[PDB]
Amino acid sequence: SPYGPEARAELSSRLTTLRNTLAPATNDPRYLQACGGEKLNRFRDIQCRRQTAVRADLNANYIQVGNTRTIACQYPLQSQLESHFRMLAENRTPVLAVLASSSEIANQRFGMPDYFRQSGTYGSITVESKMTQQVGLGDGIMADMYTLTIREAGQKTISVPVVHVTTWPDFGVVSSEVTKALASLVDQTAETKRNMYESKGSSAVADDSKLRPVIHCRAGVGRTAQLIGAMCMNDSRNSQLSVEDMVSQMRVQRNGIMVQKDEQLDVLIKLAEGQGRPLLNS
Ligand code: VO4
Repeated sequence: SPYGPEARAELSSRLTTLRNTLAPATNDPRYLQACGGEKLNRFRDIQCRRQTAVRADLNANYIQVGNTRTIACQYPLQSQLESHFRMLAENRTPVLAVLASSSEIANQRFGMPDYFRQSGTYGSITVESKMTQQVGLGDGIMADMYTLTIREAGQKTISVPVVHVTTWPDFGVVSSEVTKALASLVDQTAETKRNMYESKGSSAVADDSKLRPVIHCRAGVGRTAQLIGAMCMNDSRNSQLSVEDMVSQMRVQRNGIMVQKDEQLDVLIKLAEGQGRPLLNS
């Protein structure tokens, strides 16, 4: 009954009202507007909350779910790549989790540039990519890891760990087990990198807008939100945070579409159930 169909129908009812409420109007002041006609959002109706936006020219948002601080974004457009790399380096990114699949990146129709697996130059920024480990996550899903080295004349050179999930388990107990394994890997990768910065006395440790994990799929609202939900449930600081609370917080801080599909919410419900974590606010 706490996790039964009645409770799930009530949770879905609240979250649907919230999505409808957050739907962008034309020139909505809640949302980042493109200036001059340059494409900002990769999808028209998947917009970027202005007050938590990381950069004026990116579809990317600071997200805090309970105590867990991240950045969720869309897969950068080709025109956004230099700005994207500057965000990653400025943030001192302890891990970048890419949940777009290999076959989606390869599909040129999608306009997803292969920016973390290839070396190249983007304006004055130079990027080197070195593949490191590969970690199985269950049911044949694989994470490819990379060290992404970002160089720019007169800027501190920054190296970003990358966790690339090459295919995705859309639904089921499989998705739930794999998500939990991915959350642990991403959080472990970030802790190792953050520890390095702390051991070198980096001032970035002081700034809570910095050292955040950066997560994106294609739109940054589906697979991305399912991962962020799992990571927040892995944080020992977030006891008694409800699934309602955590999805509502994601939606107010990025857009109403966070947790896009019923199958993604149901993974989050199952993880909460395994923890005895409440679904609803009382
Ligand atoms: O690349 V996602 O369509 O599951 O926001």
